[PDB]
Amino acid sequence: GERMVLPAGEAAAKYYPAYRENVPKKARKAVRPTKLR
RNA sequence: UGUUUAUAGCCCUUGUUGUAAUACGUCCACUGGGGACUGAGGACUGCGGCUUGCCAAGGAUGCUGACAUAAUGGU
Repeated sequence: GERMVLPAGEAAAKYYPAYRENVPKKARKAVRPTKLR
């Protein structure tokens, strides 16, 4: 998460405020075709 | 009024169709719908299924619209 991995003159992202921004858990819902009347 | 299938029939017993059907009881790791409430958790770990990726498998996501309002909510 340091700068050697992602070095730039502007950084990969300009600013890193606040908490870690918790990623949602990987859902297990898959879209399937609707069975119509 | 009286008799025993006749110009109606019924009952009892036995065979065949029959290994009949239906009801009831029971089970299916068989199946088709309709309605309601709930979405806690938050990278990855697991147990499974499928065929390495996928999956309804250790708790909801997806696609849209209206309003962006005093609408919802509070007093």
